[PDB]
Amino acid sequence: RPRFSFSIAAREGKARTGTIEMKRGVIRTPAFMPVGTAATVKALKPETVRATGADIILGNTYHLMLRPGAERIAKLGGLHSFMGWDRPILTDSGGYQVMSLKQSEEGVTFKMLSPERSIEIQHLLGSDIVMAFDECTPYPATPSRAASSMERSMRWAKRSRDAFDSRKEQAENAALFGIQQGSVFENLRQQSADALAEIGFDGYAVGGLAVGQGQDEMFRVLDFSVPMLPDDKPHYLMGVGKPDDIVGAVERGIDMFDCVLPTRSGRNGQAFTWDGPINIRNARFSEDLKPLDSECHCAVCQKWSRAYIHHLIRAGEILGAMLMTEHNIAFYQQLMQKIRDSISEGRFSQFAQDFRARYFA
Amino acid sequence: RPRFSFSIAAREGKARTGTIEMKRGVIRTPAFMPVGTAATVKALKPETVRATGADIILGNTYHLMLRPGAERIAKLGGLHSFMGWDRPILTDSGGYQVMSLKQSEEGVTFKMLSPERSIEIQHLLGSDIVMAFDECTPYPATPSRAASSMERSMRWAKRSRDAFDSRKEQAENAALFGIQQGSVFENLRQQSADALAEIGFDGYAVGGLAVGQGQDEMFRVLDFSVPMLPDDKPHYLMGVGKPDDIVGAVERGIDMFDCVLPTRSGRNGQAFTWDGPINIRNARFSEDLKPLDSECHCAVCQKWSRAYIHHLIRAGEILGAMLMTEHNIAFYQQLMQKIRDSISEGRFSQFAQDFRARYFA
Ligand SMILES: N#Cc1c[nH]c2nc(N)[nH]c(=O)c12
Ligand SMILES: N#Cc1c[nH]c2nc(N)[nH]c(=O)c12
Ligand SMILES: [Zn+2]
Ligand SMILES: [Zn+2]
Repeated sequence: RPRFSFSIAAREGKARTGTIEMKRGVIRTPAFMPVGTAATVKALKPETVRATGADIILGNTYHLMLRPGAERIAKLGGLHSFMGWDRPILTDSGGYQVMSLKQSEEGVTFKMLSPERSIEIQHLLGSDIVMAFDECTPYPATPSRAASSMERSMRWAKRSRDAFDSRKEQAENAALFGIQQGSVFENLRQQSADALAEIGFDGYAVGGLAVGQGQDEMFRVLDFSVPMLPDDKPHYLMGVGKPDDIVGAVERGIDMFDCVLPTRSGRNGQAFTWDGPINIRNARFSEDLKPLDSECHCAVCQKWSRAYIHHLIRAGEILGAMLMTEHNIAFYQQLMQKIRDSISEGRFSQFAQDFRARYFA
Repeated sequence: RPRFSFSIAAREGKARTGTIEMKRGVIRTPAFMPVGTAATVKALKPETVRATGADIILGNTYHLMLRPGAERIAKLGGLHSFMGWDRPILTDSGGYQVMSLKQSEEGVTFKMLSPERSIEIQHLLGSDIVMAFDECTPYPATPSRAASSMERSMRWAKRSRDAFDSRKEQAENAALFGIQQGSVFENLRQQSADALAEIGFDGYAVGGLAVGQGQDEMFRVLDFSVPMLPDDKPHYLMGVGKPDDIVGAVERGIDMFDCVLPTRSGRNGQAFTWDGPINIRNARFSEDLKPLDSECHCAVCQKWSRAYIHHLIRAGEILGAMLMTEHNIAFYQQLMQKIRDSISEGRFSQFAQDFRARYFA
């Protein structure tokens, strides 16, 4: 397998379906990446993660650097060996969680991260897809602040590019994605896309659209932002999102997603269904013998009832988190397969319409 | 398969190995039963429980009656269908956890349980091995109080026997075990055994020896107590225990065990090894690439290191509980297999000696 090869097999409108080939395996696109923050996709064994259909998972620079430490993981063989996931891993660069969980042109010191250290940590972890180190931009933001932040990010993008390229082992075996910023302003988004395309990356994320924008605003910004990115490279929407956001984003040209919604909200009692989300803690399920979802092919829906999972979550039992999380990730993966299949057949616009009508019924 | 058939295949000293055949399956003896308190063996899927080697699990009358309710579980198909375990289940009678978690000759009311309601709840749950309803006796206890408590228990044992026998579906499909009491006093233990043997049960537990007795005192009481029980029926030591207690108990004639040690202490960081217990949270494991135990054939030891599991537990990650608990239960089951195998070959006394020397090295 190549270091990196993205190939588009089919298109419909702005939507695309294909694959990313990497040394550690193939990623079908559009793709959903389960989030694993402390070297684990919470409450799931790696094998379970794979069984739901995931091709790739996301790991977090900020968290692992803190615990258990990047150097320590490298010493122990790298993130893949450490956690038991032998397939691709995308690592975020850290500056996102640092901002959420001392800021200068050099990077940031908190209770150090720079483009150079970020790129090195990701290397130490053995990441397959390295994210450029950026300055996330709060929402809302004034144009001047958004401009300033965007410009820094483009300078940090160039620094990321060069630190990556300097490490022969990393450059020959991993990929590097740049991140577009500019808040919701078309001109800043154009400038950022141009700057990133001039540096040149293996893939392009759309950053800064998961920090409080509602779906309408997010879509209108994607509407103009994604066509500015090179067409022949993957387009990654960071931190998005709900099933309906994912469908509308793919309709706008996005190829990759991550989100903590299905794991996090799964442990909180929220289960995804084709008929929309349900809160399994609700008393209406105490004697409901139906599976979480009527059509889901996951092991959880094959074996246990709503009523059982209701009891487990109300009791704060670990198995409840386990089963909720397995279902929800399986659901996300099945949505992704239906999007892929429907674009491959020229019926994705019909699929998106049908999905919505049911999901919001 | 019969309702109930216990057959002894081999003996060595007081030790016995054989099987219990029941409609839902075969139980190899000596047996370890994982404890599942709120319709779950904590942090494990039923299939995982089975993969470790468990033939039978224990469910709790007191807990399920409270949440989710006995009648509710019956409505939903019974405990087996509800939780996804289709093999035998032993249910405790409830009066143990009631005493630990309004006492009269009729039973007990708390913030009602009588022999009759206990036996009915266990029926509602669909239990395979029903425990008589007893009055557990605190340790230490004066002879007079122990005598009084024991006598009540024998009256409650007779009431249990008759409530069970009255329910044709239960009597034709389940088994009933009586529980010996009498604290640590040989005369009271003799009286209780005689009384239980006169009523007649399918199996005999040794109750009241897991409420603070140290191993020396527990063994001396087993020394005289187990030969008082009918030889051709299973002997069950309730709430025991550590690996070394289990070995010494089998050397004294016990056939069945339950304990929360491997699940509970597993989620707390304690891992069992043939070299004795380890606390995986200890800093000495932060970069230890060895499996939890050098010889363990469990999936956990096949796949992950001490260092990883160290990180997960320190981080309070659910996967840490999952893997710790799977290992510990697998360990207990492997101990049980080595006891069974060694008695079948007339080398159990050598095995017990060898186990100890290493375990306590
Ligand atoms: N909005 C937002 C995102 C959620 N992940 C993010 N990751 C970095 N590295 N940049 C970001 O803009 C975002
Ligand atoms: N000691 C003790 C036991 C731990 N489980 C117990 N179960 C009942 N039903 N009686 C008991 O004597 C005990
Ligand atoms: Zn499902
Ligand atoms: Zn093991």
